[PDB]
Amino acid sequence: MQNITYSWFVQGMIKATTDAWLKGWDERNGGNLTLRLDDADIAPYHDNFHQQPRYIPLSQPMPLLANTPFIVTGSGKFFRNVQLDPAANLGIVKVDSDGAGYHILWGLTNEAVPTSELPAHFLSHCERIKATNGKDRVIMHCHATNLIALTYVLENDTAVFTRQLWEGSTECLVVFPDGVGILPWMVPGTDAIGQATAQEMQKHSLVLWPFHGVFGSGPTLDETFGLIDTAEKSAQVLVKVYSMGGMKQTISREELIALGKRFGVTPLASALAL
Amino acid sequence: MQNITYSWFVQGMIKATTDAWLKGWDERNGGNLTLRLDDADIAPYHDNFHQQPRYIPLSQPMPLLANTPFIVTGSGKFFRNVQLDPAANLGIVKVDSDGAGYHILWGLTNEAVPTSELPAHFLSHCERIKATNGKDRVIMHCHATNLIALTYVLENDTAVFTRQLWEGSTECLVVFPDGVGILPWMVPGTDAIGQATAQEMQKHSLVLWPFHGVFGSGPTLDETFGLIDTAEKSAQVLVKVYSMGGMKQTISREELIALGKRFGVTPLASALAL
Amino acid sequence: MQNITYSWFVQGMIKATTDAWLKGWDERNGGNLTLRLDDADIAPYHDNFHQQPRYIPLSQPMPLLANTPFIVTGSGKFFRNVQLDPAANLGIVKVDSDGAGYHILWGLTNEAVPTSELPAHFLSHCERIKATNGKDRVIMHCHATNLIALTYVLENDTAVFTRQLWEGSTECLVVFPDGVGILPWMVPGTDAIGQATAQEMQKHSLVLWPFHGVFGSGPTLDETFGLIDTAEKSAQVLVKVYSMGGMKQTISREELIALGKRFGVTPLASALAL
Amino acid sequence: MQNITYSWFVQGMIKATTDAWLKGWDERNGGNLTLRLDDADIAPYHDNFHQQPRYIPLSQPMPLLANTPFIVTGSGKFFRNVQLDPAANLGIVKVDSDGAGYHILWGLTNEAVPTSELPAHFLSHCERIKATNGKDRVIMHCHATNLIALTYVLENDTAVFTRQLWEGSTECLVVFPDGVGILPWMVPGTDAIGQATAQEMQKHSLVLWPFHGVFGSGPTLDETFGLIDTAEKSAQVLVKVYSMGGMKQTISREELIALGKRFGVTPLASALAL
Amino acid sequence: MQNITYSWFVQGMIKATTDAWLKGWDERNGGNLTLRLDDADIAPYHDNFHQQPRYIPLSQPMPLLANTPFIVTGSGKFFRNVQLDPAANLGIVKVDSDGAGYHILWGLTNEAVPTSELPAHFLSHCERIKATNGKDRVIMHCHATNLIALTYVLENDTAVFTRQLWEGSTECLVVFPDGVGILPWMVPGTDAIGQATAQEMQKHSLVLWPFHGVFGSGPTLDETFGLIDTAEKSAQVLVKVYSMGGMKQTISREELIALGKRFGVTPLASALAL
Amino acid sequence: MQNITYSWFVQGMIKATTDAWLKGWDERNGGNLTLRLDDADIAPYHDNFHQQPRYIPLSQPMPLLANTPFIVTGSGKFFRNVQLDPAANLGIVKVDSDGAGYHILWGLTNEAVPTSELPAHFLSHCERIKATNGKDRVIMHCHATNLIALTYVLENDTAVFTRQLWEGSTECLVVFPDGVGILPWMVPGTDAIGQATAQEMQKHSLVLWPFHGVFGSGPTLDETFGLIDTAEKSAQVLVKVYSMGGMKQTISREELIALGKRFGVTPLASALAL
Amino acid sequence: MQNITYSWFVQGMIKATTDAWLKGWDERNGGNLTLRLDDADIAPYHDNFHQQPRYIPLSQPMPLLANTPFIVTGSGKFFRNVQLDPAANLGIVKVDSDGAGYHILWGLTNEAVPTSELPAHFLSHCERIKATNGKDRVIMHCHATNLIALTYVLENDTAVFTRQLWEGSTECLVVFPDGVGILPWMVPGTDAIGQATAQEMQKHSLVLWPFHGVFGSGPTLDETFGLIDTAEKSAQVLVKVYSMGGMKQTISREELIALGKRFGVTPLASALAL
Ligand SMILES: [Zn+2]
Ligand SMILES: [Zn+2]
Ligand SMILES: [Zn+2]
Ligand SMILES: [Zn+2]
Ligand SMILES: [Zn+2]
Ligand SMILES: [Zn+2]
Ligand SMILES: [Zn+2]
Repeated sequence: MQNITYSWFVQGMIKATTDAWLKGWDERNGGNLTLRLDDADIAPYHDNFHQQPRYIPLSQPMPLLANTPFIVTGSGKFFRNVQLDPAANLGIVKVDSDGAGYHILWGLTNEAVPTSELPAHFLSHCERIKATNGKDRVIMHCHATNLIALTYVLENDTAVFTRQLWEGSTECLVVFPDGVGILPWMVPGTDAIGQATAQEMQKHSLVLWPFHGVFGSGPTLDETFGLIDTAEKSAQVLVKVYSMGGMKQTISREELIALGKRFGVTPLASALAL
Repeated sequence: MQNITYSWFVQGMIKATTDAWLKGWDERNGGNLTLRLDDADIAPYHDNFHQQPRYIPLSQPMPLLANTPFIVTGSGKFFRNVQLDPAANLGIVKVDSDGAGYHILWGLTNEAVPTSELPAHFLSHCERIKATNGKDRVIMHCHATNLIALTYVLENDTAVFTRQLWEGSTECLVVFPDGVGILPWMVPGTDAIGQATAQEMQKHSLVLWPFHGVFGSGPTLDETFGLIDTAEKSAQVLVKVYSMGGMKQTISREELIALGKRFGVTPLASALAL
Repeated sequence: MQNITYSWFVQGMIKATTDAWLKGWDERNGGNLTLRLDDADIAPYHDNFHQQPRYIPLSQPMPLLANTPFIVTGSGKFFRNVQLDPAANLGIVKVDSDGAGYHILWGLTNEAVPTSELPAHFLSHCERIKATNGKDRVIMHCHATNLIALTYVLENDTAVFTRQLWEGSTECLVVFPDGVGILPWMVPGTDAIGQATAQEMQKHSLVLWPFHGVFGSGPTLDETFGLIDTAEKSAQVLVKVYSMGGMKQTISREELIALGKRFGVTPLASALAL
Repeated sequence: MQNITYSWFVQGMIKATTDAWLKGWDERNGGNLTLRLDDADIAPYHDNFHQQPRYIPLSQPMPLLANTPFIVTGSGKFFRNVQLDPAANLGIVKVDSDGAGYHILWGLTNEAVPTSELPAHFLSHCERIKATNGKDRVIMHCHATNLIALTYVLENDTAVFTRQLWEGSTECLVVFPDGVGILPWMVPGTDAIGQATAQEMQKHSLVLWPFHGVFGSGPTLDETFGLIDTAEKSAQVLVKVYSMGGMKQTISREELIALGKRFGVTPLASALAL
Repeated sequence: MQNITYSWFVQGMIKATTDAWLKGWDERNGGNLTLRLDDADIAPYHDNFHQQPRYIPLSQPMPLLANTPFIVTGSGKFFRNVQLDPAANLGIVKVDSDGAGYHILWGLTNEAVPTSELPAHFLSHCERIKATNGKDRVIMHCHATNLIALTYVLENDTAVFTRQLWEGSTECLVVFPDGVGILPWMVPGTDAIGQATAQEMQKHSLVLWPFHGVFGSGPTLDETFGLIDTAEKSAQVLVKVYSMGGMKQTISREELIALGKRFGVTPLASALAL
Repeated sequence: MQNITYSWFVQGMIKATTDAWLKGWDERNGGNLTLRLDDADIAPYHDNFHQQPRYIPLSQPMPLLANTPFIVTGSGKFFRNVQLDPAANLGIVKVDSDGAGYHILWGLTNEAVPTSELPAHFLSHCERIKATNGKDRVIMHCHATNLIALTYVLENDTAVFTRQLWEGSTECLVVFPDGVGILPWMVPGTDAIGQATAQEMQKHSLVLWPFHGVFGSGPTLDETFGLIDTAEKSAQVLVKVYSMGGMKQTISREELIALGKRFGVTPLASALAL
Repeated sequence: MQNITYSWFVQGMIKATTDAWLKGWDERNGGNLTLRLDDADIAPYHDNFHQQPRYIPLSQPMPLLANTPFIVTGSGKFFRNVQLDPAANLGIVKVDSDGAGYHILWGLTNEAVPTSELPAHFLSHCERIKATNGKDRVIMHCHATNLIALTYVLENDTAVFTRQLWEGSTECLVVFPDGVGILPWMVPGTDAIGQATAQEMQKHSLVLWPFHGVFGSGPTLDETFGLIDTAEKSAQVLVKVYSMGGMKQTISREELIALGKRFGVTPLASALAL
């Protein structure tokens, strides 16, 4: 069989992390990415797996993810280095029969282990799975520059932040009509911040971590990266506007509503109501 | 036998200088990089060494560095060109038995010499070796754009500056808990500034040269580049924030303290006190 | 004999124009580059020359440039494409024995011609040849973004502007101690702007064209590009500083003097007595 | 971004050709090497590819190789020089959608073309792909000195030759249990010899060209070089033995059979029968 | 602490295998090397060990080697590749408290395991330890070219072979006065061939495996390599002599005896008696 | 302008003489090498030339070599040292306008002179220039080991020897279809041997000096070295074959003819009608 | 003051022993080298000398060597290791005021002593000093492979052996016209062999020790190594010839006489009247 590093998902992971690194969203080891795969995706590469896969317990039972394989970025790993050493920076893990832990089937060579925001990722995956009926398969976290900067000047309010981002680029309301969830600052790499994020994932495909980064969910690598890139693009436009003195004009609520009606999507009411 | 140009350290140097260039931190020949190697690293390449190495007396003798080899960037060399002609822009030097000078074993072709800031590097290498018990092996200087810009608007005070950078990105306190040392502006290339920088290196892994650049130390090329990139990323976020009118909210002291405990690290007290 | 496209000068031209494009200094067909070569440089490529070199009369004869060959960028050509087809975008021309005109020995295919500014370039090359005793060999014009932006906010005075750029990065005084000449806005492409620029070139290696771009001169492609890149980097830093409210501190007048002293260079006096 | 000259496959090619050169198996431009890559291998280096790849019609269409990339040695190129200028001596080619020809994406500078024996390589690649179910990726030809010398004193018979080589070193039967195919002398570079070699490749991983050289196939550069080196080592031992008067004792058939069972491998029956 | 790859023993292993590869004694994965270390040698590098060392049972109990650490070459590994990837090709193993098996403390990355002639090495180590009172610490196997060739024309007799080798170079009797043991051909990588070799190791520091290679033991890496190199050198001289028609004259028994007396060593009686 | 030592011709000279030394063809001061350059080659290195070029009168004037520059090996110089000090062992000479003598423009330090055979070389360069219409630029003499050995066992006849070498490696007829000229043994260093060699050069690119060495001519350093290396490789194969008892089979007379036909070359007729 | 490790003589010693190791002439610790220096040579490094030089009483006083300094190889040292640690393998010794003993001024660390044969060397140095009017300064002993092999097949007679070696390569008669002295086999390290060798040194610059090695003397390291290399090259050619059945043709007695006359040297008469 073909080498697993040449698979669609491994190549996709390389592409997403590499593009993110070039965007300037992932300095050092900042950010992480997890993709939910199907048994059939990895079945072809059984001969590539470690002969004695490492098992690592899971922070809290996640029955819904039992026997579910994921390709993930490693803890403390650089998005910049993914492209040339995939196995060292990426790993394929599989939650066991009862979601108690997982085995590292491939990659994460040299005692490496999955990302430290993993308990956060799995929790959000579970919620996005129910919220989107199994359609969302990607959870991506990165340090989107402008989005971060905005968390220091905009009221950390979901409705307020969502509305500004919708205003920052015409298609934002269409790309993320459910809005963006904003959590209060919280210590990272914790079951706690993972819980809260997962809770926001029930209501939004996008979640902001003030003074830190963004969390996005989507059906595919491109759609997810695209989701984040759209919000960051709006944020980038907003940063320039604010820096110039603020909005002289912008998209009106009636207009935002008309936009929603046209693309047959229903905008977060609270944000829409401003 | 493989050419030394294909060794891990030559490739590493190419990578670091190339990335910093693409970042826009090294216009013209600004910046420099020195990496401490082990004789075992260069032993395979005896055949690539200059038959009669050019000797270069070291201003201040550095016995601590005796018989130690380094790969360094050249004087008057462009980071942008390193990838194009490694031997012309890089050089491997070895400090003699009593650290009175060094021989250029490889590179630095057409009578080129090491970075003029080399002695300053050596001083800091010595202080970092003692401070980290020989773990640190890299000294990197570059003109990180936003970090530079901030030295014109923030109080050139170690505690204040460190506190703002910690605030600029959640990860900063964990990446550089020892904070950032800020020297007063000084004529570059002098023994004075090298002395003062080395002084600061005793307390910090990061040192700022107002209206000029940054100085970083770390165990590997990636960790040091990563260290600088993290600080520069925070600085970039701060520049946007300040440009928008300043912080409305930020990470709290108590939060910064919690962060410190969560990652088993002790934050520069003076910076926390703020 | 390798193809001329592989020659150091054709490759250097590609590198410079490409780097400039990647910098954002050469949108559309903005900018141009001319490099003075020696006959020995192009001698080995007689096989690559055009059988019937085309001839073009020089409006104003350049006697001091008699029999002098140059590699130049074409008129209407995009810096971005130079790398996609060197011969189509670049051309090697040789002024005849009496400086009456030149022959297009290579490149400039499809009947393309040198930059319509070749005559202005020639005028400055002359002034620089005299000013540097034949060391300067390059004239480069590009639309350096931040330098342009600053011409809308800073006094368009050689002394004031020079002072700011020196302050924007420690190395600037050392790189261009003669300062930067600032002409008043003028219609591009006129013998007047060419004459005025040439006049400024007698005193400065860098000349600014308000609301338009920069003009630089130097001994090699890297040095000239490096010169411009250094000024643009300082400008970039200044734009951020001004955007944040202005300098809280900067390099003192006395410090700049010390810097000059140390590197054995004499700074434009006017810039230090504002 | 790292230059493709530093990729694992370019370095691998440099290593193999350099080692064979040092072995004395590749005088002048004798010998050639082709390695089948995956699009994922060259995908990171899009920026190093020729803007408008030169297309080269393939004599015999090879649909099995459609859209497949290879790194190959050039025609008229010296193995000894590969390490000195990779781009000049090596080239990356990609077979078009229907295997009618290929485009040269990188290398083979100054209008150089792939080894003239390329079509022969492609034929064998096809037979080895089928024979090993896509495991083999390398086809290497060189003038192994002792193997050549033996073709003048040993009966040019597959069974006989294989038996002697197995006897020349204990490890041989385990390294090449399928034996060595011996073709009759044939004019090189012909479609005839490429056809016959490919034929033999269906049964053996090693093929001898009397009074000329050896042809080997394997999964990786090292395994193929290693395969050839093993046969050549045995041949070298045999040359010394014959030169001393011949074998007094040797490995027995029954012993060769035991060896075969011990390592779970089935020896070419005809060779064992002897 | 210092990285283990920079230790004396790791560097020694690299040197021995590399020199052996250059000698032409180790094609492909031919040959193996094991060195007995002391706890104190590796104690300094505890932090380099795998966090979960792999355990592998031992073919047969070896109590005498309980808690004994060794640095060994991996199975199927190339001597040629040791120099640039030590951890992948070398491994540090430690026999457990009762010599039942060992843990792979360092190296042998990527599911690699110790050499296949390991049960042979340990058995010979045990015998050489008692035979030399713990002074011998190295066991080296390689495919010494001429020694191999001679096993096909010389009577595979210890006394006979030993005598010819003594005759092949004056100092051979002084280097290996105990002679060379010659086993009958035997299937390799077996407990059997390991037993027989160990038995010969009781009487000799050198053991020949007809049509395969040599096995040597000594106090250090250099002394052992030197031992083998001396025998191979004599063998090389013998091959040329035989090829020229045989000995016209040689060292006499009286002379060999006098030689033994002078260097105060007692020559194998049987071999001496011829 | 880089130093001349880095020029392609000085580097080529180092490469050729070093490779030859590593081959065992140039013990002590055996052998010499001269390369005909073009003025454009050395023109760019006017700075590296000797202020007062030394002049040496040519016993016999070479009018056809007027104003022709060559890089040559020095008299009494060791090929092995060329790499340790190019200027000391190599020299660039230029014959004057009337071919009366030459000026030592570079190298040949400490009053060293060109090979005492420069005049013989010049004589052959002349004959080769005429024979190849100015393409051949190199004359190389070395002590090719096997070629020398064969002159003691094969008939020293151009046709017989040529036939054997063609047979020793398939490519030989194609590389040197004009065959190899064999002179009778003669005292080296005499105008007689130079005259006779030059005479053979009119017909062959390769000339043998029985019990001494080989003389080769070609367009570039690599081609000439390659030419010699090819003949020596065939010779090497022949030595082994003869040592084993002679050819049992070989390339037939008809096959050699076919080979010639295929590569569009006409083989020395005498060599095919023995 | 420069370091002695980079002195011409220390580097020369490294180069000679290293080249000899690469030649395969110095397996294990076989061979030795001593070079006679002038005080002017080592004087500049007095600062590197052992503060309290170790004295060594010499077997028998050698007034001719009074106050004479030598750089020598150590006892039991490997030629292969000299390049790795010069000070450990080499030593500079100076003969006292009355040739009674010497002081180890430099090197020979960790209690190492000069080659066990220093006195035999000294003995020959004396004879060569007288024989060549103080021109010879080097005594070198190594195990030249082919020369050794020939001592088993050629009559160990000075005249007969000398004639064959002269015949093996045209320049041998010119290089060593006084021929090669052949001693009968003798126990190495005895006063007798040293005496006998010295006696032969009065008449020859080259002495053979049957079934052991060669002994050479010359003015410089290169000339001496070159002398031995020339003889070994001839021997190498002879071994091939004899292996092919013997000389069919060779250099005639008359031709050898003409060669001698031509280069103004008088060949050992006995060798030319067999
Ligand atoms: Zn994060
Ligand atoms: Zn700087
Ligand atoms: Zn413009
Ligand atoms: Zn071939
Ligand atoms: Zn083996
Ligand atoms: Zn010669
Ligand atoms: Zn000896």
